[PDB]
Amino acid sequence: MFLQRPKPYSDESLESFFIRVANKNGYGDVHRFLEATKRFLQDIDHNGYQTFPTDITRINPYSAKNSSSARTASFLKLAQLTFNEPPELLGLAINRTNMKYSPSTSAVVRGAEVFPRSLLRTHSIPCCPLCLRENGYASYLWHFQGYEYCHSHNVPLITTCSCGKEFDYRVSEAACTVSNWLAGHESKPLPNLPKSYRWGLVHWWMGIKDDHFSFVQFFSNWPRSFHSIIEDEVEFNLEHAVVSTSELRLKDLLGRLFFGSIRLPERNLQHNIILGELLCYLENRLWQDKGLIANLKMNALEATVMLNCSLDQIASMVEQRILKPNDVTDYLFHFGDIFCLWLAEFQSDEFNRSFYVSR
Amino acid sequence: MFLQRPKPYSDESLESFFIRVANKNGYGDVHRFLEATKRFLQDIDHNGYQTFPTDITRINPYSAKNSSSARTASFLKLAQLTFNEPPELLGLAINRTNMKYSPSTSAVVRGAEVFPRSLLRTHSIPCCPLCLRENGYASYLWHFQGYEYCHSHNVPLITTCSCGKEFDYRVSGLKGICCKCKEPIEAACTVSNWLAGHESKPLPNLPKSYRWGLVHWWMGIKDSEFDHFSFVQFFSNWPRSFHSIIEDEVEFNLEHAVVSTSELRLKDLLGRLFFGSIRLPERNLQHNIILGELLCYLENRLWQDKGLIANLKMNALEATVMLNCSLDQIASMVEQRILKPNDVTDYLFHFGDIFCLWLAEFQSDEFNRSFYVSRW
Repeated sequence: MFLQRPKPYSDESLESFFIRVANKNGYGDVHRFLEATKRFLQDIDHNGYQTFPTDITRINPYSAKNSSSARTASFLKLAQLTFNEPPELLGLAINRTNMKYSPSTSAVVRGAEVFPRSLLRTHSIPCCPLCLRENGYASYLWHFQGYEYCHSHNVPLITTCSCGKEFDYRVSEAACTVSNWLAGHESKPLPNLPKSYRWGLVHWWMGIKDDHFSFVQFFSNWPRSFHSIIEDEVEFNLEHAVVSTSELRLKDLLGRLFFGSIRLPERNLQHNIILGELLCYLENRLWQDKGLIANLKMNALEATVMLNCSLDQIASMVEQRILKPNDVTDYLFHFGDIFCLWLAEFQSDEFNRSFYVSR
Repeated sequence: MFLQRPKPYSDESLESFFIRVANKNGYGDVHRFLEATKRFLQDIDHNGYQTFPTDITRINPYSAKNSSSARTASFLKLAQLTFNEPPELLGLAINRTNMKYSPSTSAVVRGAEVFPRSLLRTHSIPCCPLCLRENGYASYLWHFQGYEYCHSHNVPLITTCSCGKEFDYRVSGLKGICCKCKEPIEAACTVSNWLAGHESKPLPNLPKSYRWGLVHWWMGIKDSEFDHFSFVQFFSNWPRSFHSIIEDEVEFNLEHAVVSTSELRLKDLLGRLFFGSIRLPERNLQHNIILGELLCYLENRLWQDKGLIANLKMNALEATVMLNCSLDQIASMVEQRILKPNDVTDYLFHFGDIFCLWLAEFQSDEFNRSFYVSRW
């Protein structure tokens, strides 16, 4: 009862929140208060105390297969009746979600922001002193945020940083722009897209390349780079057609570019201008030849990623004679007819047409 | 066919554009242009030559029962061939959507704005004739209910004549004068002047695609037309009188509950407050704060009165309605034990169990709960 004066500010990965309430009043590590919490959960009016963790790690609410729904309920009354002025506690929890990306990477929600994959480091991370402490470490690329040359791996003697071995993970120029971009600033050479799309497209550059100087060369010519990468890869795989010479089926014509940039992770056309510009170069040139873009072979399974269906509306659309039959697994229909009924009967307010060119 | 384009306007309706391009190309009436356009689509052999309408009120893509794909594809061919400079016509078109409104109302989309279906006028549309007399082009706000007064001249929309023959601009042309007789034709003013995007009065401001859902929410609760006087009065005492009506209605069906104080469904404890404010048009509760404060009441009032709110019984398909999932994904929650139970229709789950479930498994970047941490 009555944890005196919850102080803190934003930008924290919730692990030092228990450390900052540990350094008050005189207490060793966090095993006592962490037992006295789960003892208080074992106390009055509670049902899910058995799975609240024991160690330095695992306070994370995705570390168990099925105590995810028990950890947030544990975290519900862990702020209200144990703090004077109950602080911003909920929302700091790095949860899991139902979302994915196109390269089949697991999405993960912190409070509004999505990391590329729930794999990144989880162990043996660098750390810098004189804050309390950070939000952004235990990740791939978040190093300095203004003050540089701070890696701090502890080859010399014990207790360099003055905290008390709580978080303290230590064992015995283009990088400054991207570090300020992932921490959140103005970043004048970059088009100011939010952190769900910031980390959402770092893996999109990591997925197609299989590198901070190779990072910023794609962003120094940002109104030219995506238009140049789409025009030199469309001439690839044209002499390798499958039927006779043309009318190429699925997976062979832009099967990597189109199936790698859709819903990463949210379907907004205001910020994710990749989806609007790939729609531009593919459909500023609608009918070039007989069977070049529109007159191709498409399937209804890869059509519901744009149409937003669950294979239940197709039994009421093709029998109502909107999409003319020219069947679930065959490359039957065409790209030009499926996209146009999407524009005619499957629009939205933010996932719509009136956000790309012309501005 | 070579056509000269008129001056573009962002607030011009779709039907009036075919009328004002029939005026500058020498037509007596506008239906003669629709017959010549169908002949032009027949010559170029584009797929819309079977179902191109020669009638003015069915030129919209939602009027076609099965040829909306043939309608907008012909809109793409006319935008790039018969004009010297391509105009913006897809923003002028009115296209359907799969996103529904509460409880079962469909919706339609024009440009970057989603309109309701129950407010769509299936009858004759009124007119402000002095806008047709000075400017000559009509507005797109006349196609849907709620927009009663003009936001530019503060004058009411005149529906019919003094004799009985109503005028509509879709037939005779937009000079504004009838066919048969052919004669010259604060709260309501409040709800007029923050529809076209005007950000000046303390009535609440939304991206006005979401605002029509706020108009549609007012008609579903009151079960009448979109009232204007109490609409200003309800938002003048915002958000103080909102939570009182929430409190007086959860007191209502609990004082007059039929079964008991427990073993109840969430009907007759949240009957119309929960099922009538879900999808307007999306649950992004920073925008539609009618769900951001409803799900604020669902957070701060969980575990009082010996779990009176945490013993509301639910079935399986309410998770498909609320939490945006399917019935097959619920069976994955049972086999790998993330959801713990205690068939689709049978009532088996619990409320404090399901509220802490979607903060851990069913929270997207758009559908967050952190968006109102500074409101309560």
